Amino acid sequence: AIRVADLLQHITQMKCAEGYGFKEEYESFFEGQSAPWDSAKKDENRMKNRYGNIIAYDHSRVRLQTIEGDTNSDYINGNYIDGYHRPNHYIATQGPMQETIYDFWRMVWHENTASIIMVTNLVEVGRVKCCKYWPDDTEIYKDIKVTLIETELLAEYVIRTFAVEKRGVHEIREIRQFHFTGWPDHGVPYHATGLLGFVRQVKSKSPPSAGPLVVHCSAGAGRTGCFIVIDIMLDMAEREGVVDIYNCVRELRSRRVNMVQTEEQYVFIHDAILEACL
Repeated sequence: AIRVADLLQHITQMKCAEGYGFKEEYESFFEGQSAPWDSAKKDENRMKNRYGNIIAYDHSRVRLQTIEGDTNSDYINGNYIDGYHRPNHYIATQGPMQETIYDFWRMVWHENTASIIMVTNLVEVGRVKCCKYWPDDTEIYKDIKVTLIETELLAEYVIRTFAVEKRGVHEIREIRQFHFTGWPDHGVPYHATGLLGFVRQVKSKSPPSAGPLVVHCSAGAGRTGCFIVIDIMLDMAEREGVVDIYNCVRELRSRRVNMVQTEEQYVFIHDAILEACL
């Protein structure tokens, strides 16, 4: 643990010798499958996984209500992750695929999620990273109707507000998608400033009474892990004057494969929390 006051010295020493401290620390994490994922690797679930190597662990996967007469329809490539002092405060997932747009929305509904965090652009370096799973006006995904109700554009992100409805349920829920568009085509942001501003918008706007925050990038590990770690750590820093980033990542990794996918992402988390604390 690092007192937020020794944070700069800590980060600085870790950067010495081209970041030997960080390089070695990051290498201490376990890369790859560290737990069973029998359901994720089922052939019948193969088309629900974006990246075959970034799939959902059994012990923490988010289960779906089996769609009547459909075995295996209880799977979504997503995992629960604890918040500062809130169990299962987040769901780390992959960017929906056309085949999984419905599974995504029904999960959002069933989990009573109010905020969707998207930290990837639709196409990067020529590659499609996530399908457009939301409508520009309105769209009915089987029994879930989604209506775009507002769009707010800011420097490095856009906030899309939706009026979401389920058939036969006399209710209209406001669900906001916080789309961070400021993450570079390569590497990590040059200034953590924008993502920090994005985090506070999510924290401030998110109803303390709703279900877990659904976070996703493309695979649902790197930038998803960055947002989540930064979010939890600001909570700890606030309530304790201490940050424990290493153990936070280690813990997220027990929940889902390779959270915080690169060492550069790992160092960025430190820069962001340091800036926030300064």
